[PDB]
Amino acid sequence: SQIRQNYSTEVEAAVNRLVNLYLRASYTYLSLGFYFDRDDVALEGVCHFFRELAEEKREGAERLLKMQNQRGGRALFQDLQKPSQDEWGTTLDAMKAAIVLEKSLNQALLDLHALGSAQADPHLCDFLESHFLDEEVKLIKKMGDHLTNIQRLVQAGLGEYLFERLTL
Amino acid sequence: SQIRQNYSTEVEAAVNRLVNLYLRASYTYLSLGFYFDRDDVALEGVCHFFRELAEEKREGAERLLKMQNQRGGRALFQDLQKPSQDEWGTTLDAMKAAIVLEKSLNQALLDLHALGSAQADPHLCDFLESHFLDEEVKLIKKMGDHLTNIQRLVQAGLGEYLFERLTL
Amino acid sequence: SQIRQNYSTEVEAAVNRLVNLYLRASYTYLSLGFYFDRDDVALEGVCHFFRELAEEKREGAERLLKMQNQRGGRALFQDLQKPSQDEWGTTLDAMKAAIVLEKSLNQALLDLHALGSAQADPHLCDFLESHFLDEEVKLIKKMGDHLTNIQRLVQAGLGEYLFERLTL
Amino acid sequence: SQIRQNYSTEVEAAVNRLVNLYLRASYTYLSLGFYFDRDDVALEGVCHFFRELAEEKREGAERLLKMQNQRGGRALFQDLQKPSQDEWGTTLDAMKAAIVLEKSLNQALLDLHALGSAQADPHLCDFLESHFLDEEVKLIKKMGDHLTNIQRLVQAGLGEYLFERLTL
Amino acid sequence: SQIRQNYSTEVEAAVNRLVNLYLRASYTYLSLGFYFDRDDVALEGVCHFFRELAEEKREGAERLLKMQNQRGGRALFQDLQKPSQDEWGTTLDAMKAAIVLEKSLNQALLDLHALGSAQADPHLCDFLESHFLDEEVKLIKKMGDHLTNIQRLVQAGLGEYLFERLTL
Ligand SMILES: Cc1cccc(C)c1O
Ligand SMILES: Cc1cccc(C)c1O
Ligand SMILES: Cc1cccc(C)c1O
Repeated sequence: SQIRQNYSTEVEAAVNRLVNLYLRASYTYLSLGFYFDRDDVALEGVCHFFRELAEEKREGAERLLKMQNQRGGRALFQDLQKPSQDEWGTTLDAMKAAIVLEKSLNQALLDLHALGSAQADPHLCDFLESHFLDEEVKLIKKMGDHLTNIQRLVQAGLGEYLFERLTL
Repeated sequence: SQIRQNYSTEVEAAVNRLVNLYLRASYTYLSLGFYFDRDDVALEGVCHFFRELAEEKREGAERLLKMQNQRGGRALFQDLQKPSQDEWGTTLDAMKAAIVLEKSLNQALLDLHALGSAQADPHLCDFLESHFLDEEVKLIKKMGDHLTNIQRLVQAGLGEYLFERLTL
Repeated sequence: SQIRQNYSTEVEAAVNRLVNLYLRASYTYLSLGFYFDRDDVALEGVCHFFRELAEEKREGAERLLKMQNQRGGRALFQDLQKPSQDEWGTTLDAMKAAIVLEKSLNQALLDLHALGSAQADPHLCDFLESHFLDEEVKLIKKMGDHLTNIQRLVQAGLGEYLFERLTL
Repeated sequence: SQIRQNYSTEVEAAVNRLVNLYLRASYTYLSLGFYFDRDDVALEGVCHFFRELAEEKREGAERLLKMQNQRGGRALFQDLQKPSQDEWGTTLDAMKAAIVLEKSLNQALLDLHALGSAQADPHLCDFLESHFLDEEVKLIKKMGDHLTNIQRLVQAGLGEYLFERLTL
Repeated sequence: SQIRQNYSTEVEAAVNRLVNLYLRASYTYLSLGFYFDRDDVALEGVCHFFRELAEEKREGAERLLKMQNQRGGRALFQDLQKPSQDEWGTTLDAMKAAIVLEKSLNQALLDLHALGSAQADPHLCDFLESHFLDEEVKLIKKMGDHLTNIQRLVQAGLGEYLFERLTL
């Protein structure tokens, strides 16, 4: 690329993999959202929480793709694997699975940052710090707070209703 | 009728029967509403939910009557049978009875649509699709969601109070 | 499902397949969009045209998923296959590939409509007519108009620039 | 300096050199701008593009000088070498020379960042990341996009006119 | 002091001690607040309640310091002892500890008032009456009300959630 400067092939590849991970996370949250919209589950606040996350994760992938082009890297897409479950159980099960998912994304961001540092690519490092690392820490804190409240509430049915009504 | 065109006697009769079914559904919801306004039941959100449905069902009947005249059919009214119960039990019992009622109305709409298709009466078919079929599907989904939440809540007294306060 | 009425397993399955097709179309347009954002392609109007389509196709998938739940069907997700190309050539090549893609989606909608009619499922039929069939016809007309203008313009470089500047 | 803390003489010197490079880049863009304002060149959008860059590069130098003082370093100025050309040829030639210039500035920023990291000077590192590195990547992407469009357009005279009229 | 009038050394010393007690109370509430912000505690209304009290107690200390200077006394600061606990248990435990703390501050205010009366220092007496005594009585009443509601609620987990959601 005429513009490409200080952008390693290793980082270019890792950014494409991270795009895949973000899109897959978006897909998982799409599945979570619509599961809570089932007439036999029917927790609308929970559905909204996960649909909003689907949107955030898609947006993250697009920001990565924009950056890939800004640096003169080449976007390469792979299949998006279907989410790991078809039914997501209780709000508690779902929030546990969400925190597992976010910790995996966070670890991928930290791995990519370490790669960037090793490659002396400060634009990449700052990009991740400025748009992704703090967002992940904030989101994981919120999920952890939600998990704690869900657990203190679970008369499990009543607790699930009240969390959806009064927190979400 | 000077205006009557492509409007079969079979559809004309079925529309009059459907008017009766809608008015009877309105009457049933009127009874449901005032039952929840009893001082010994006293669930105002539930009363409001059913009174609003009484109004929607009356409006549906009037839309059918307007259409009957637009097509040159002749409105014929029959007795409105009193609702099937004098007392409606718990919110859960009432929501189950509501969903039974709406599924019967939906089935009548689907039967009338099939009749219309068989009679090659596309204005009738579109009329039902445009004003009734989606409204019924949306309403049945909402009732199903409500039933699920009511069931998860039932300390049955506390659950009935909380559903009325926080959902309705 | 407590709410499920007149909703065949065949339609339920076909709706899940159509969701997959819409999401895959969204993914393809995401790839098309970012290809035109490459510094060595650099046709921003073209990038915007396809990114807007990625959004429309995602929205279509979500509308289908909402409907699946409204009817008491169960959303089931499959892998999203990566787009058919990694690089999309000229605007002309890309618009040809877009029209191929939209005609395939349109044909799937028409197949699902025929299935719905065969199953006497008028809510499904109306749903597709009301939210998808006319949108596809309008979009295919616009793409065809664009293809014609692109072809009349191709001094191919100058023509590609002018179409992007003055049409898109 | 009473305030100086963790600020190496090596970084202090490199910041003064970078100030010189930014001012020289401003001067080069001043020359580019006025060349495109010649009555026998007369591409006003091109003139405006480079005059705006002259301003951005001056501003960058002033931000560096402000930082030098904030850290207790001492600004030292050297001669500003005249730009490398007196006449800049076509818009294409000029945009190529601009991208060469920006890549040299970017490399100097990356060298200074590496120096900062080696000297464990995180304020310097963040300063460059926050005000300079992303601005350079964005600008180089825009120039690369412009170069691609210019190249696709070059009936070279007509292409140069159209790029100036419709892009700049 | 040129301005000092009717201001005993005993009151001057007692005001400095009360400043210390108010700052220590602020510190204790800072600790309480951040404990309820832990991801494994996660009661945000409780966190906010105590952080607001940290602010009120700091403000009280500053008002005392302002008064010390207005009277020509000399502010003298001592170490601020760390709060008595590192973890504060349940909301109930925390509210009990808060009421213990406020009763100790109230008693110190009453002791200082008695000292003022004994020293015939009416400005001091009025100062405490006008800015501190009624505020303490109001705050202790509110805490007592909160304690009663917390106790009536403790399904202890559900009760703690509901108090935080609906009272705080
Ligand atoms: C709301 C309502 C209920 C029963 C019968 C009639 C005519 C009506 O308007
Ligand atoms: C989940 C998903 C996959 C591909 C493209 C988009 C826009 C999307 O939301
Ligand atoms: C809010 C607070 C707590 C402890 C110590 C100080 C000085 C303070 O302002």
